[PDB]
Amino acid sequence: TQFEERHLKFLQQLGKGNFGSVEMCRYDPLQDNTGEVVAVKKLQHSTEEHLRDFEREIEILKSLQHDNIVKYKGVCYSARNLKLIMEYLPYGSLRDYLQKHKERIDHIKLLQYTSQICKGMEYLGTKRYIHRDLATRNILVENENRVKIGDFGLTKVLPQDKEYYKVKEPGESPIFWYAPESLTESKFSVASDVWSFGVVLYELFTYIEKSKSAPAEFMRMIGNDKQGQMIVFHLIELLKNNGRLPRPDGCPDEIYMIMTECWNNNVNQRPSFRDLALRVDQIRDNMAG
Ligand SMILES: Cc1cnc(Nc2ccc(N3CCN(C)CC3)cc2)nc1Nc1cccc(S(=O)(=O)NC(C)(C)C)c1
Ligand SMILES: Cc1cnc(Nc2ccc(N3CCN(C)CC3)cc2)nc1Nc1cccc(S(=O)(=O)NC(C)(C)C)c1
Ligand SMILES: [Cl-]
Ligand SMILES: [Zn+2]
Repeated sequence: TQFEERHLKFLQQLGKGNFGSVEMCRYDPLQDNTGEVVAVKKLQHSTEEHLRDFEREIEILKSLQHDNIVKYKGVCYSARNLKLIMEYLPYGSLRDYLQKHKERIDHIKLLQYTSQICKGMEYLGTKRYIHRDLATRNILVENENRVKIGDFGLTKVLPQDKEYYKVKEPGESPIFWYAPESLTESKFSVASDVWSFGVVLYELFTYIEKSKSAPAEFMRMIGNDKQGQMIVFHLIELLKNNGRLPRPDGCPDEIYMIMTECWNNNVNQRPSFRDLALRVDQIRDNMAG
């Protein structure tokens, strides 16, 4: 569908990166506040080089149709301040949702979200797309039973002849948990996306930790703000466990085994998303029956 810039009413700013920003807006052509609340992505700097990259991102999202991938609604043109219109997911990032509503999340629920991430990611690989920044930050919550991969700003299309994508520039990327070959050789692949998911899996089973323990006790103790404090906690746990991520308290051995496998140093020795989803689904079925 088509959208007119003048009918987009600003409500709240959701996120700000170095290249773009996402705002919570109402598309109100009737001018009576009855309009639909949408998520709007815009460029921080409007240049031909930035517009070409944004157009590639829009074309990637438009080509994706899956239950665990944020819905594309349309675009907002002018000539040339291009804006991407998406559905608004009200519960925000999985990172924030887990911390705010841990009291109502159990292992059956964490596994449901895990399967959903895995399925969304396997669909991504189907189109030969590399996410490059899979995080609990960009996995968003529609409701208590559905999560979606909500940002594709760093998504690359794999060359037909190669199984990796080499980024020939360091850049100011929000990527933190680099796979060994992405840091050393700048190579991004499905295997590096699998590395990124292992960390996501670890975080999920960390936020669930019963009450007042290690993740809650840390966030209390610190005398600063948010977002960057969560990596500080993980860096401490990593430092306490000889450089390798520990098994979160209460985490089943089966899920830790999956974490471990995703963190294999060798590219070709990491599990696939399809098999990961199938494995997670078996664990969930055994918990129920
Ligand atoms: C496409 C989309 C749909 N719904 C929502 N919902 C949303 C997201 C974040 C919040 N947070 C913002 C921060 N905090 C104060 C709590 C609420 C709330 C709702 N967000 C969407 N996109 C999005 C919003 C913020 C951040 C991200 S992002 O993926 O981290 N990437 C950039 C834009 C920051 C670079 C993506
Ligand atoms: C953004 C960033 C930039 N440089 C480095 N360098 C780095 C960090 C730790 C090591 N370690 C790994 C563990 N080992 C026991 C000692 C050296 C080596 C290089 N790390 C960064 N992030 C990061 C921090 C902690 C862990 C991880 S990671 O996701 O485990 N991936 C790496 C270490 C294989 C790259 C990534
Ligand atoms: Cl400590
Ligand atoms: Zn610029």
